[PDB]
Amino acid sequence: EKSLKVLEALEEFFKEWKRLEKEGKSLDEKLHLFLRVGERLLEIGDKESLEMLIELLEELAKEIKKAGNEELLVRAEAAIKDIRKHIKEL
Amino acid sequence: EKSLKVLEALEEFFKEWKRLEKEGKSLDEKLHLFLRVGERLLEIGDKESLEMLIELLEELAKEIKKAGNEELLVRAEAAIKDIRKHIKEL
Ligand SMILES: [Zn+2]
Ligand SMILES: [Zn+2]
Repeated sequence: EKSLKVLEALEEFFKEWKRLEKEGKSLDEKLHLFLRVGERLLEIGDKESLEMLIELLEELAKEIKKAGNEELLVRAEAAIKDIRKHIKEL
Repeated sequence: EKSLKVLEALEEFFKEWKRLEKEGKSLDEKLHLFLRVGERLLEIGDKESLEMLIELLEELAKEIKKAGNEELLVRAEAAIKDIRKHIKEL
């Protein structure tokens, strides 16, 4: 049933990511989506779903750094580091 | 049905906060619980349930400041600022 929970979380993430991408709905909404899905998958406790989340969060971090938002970058980097440490300890 | 989702989120928050206060857990599990509940309440559409979370997160940040962790206080402060801005815009 853990696999079913991971599948539901990933389906929600995919649908929300697709809807956000075919729009212009700011970087903050995308970061909130990533953080929500990351916390859900951390309460589930499965790897191989947090590593792709980490890679996509690095993509978002690059996008934010190329822009002019210095307060969103610190939250993105803190989330990335925390998820990396949790993956290492998981 | 919005109120029912808010009630479910608050029920999960209360139960897990009771658990984490009972079994002497780390200061990171509490922050992860707060972030999870805050993101869920931000996603629905609720205020007047996000100000109590702001109060409790301010108390948790006060606890973190006098603990000895500096890379954990930045995440809490960033979350407080983002939730406060979203409350203002909501
Ligand atoms: Zn953590
Ligand atoms: Zn935000």
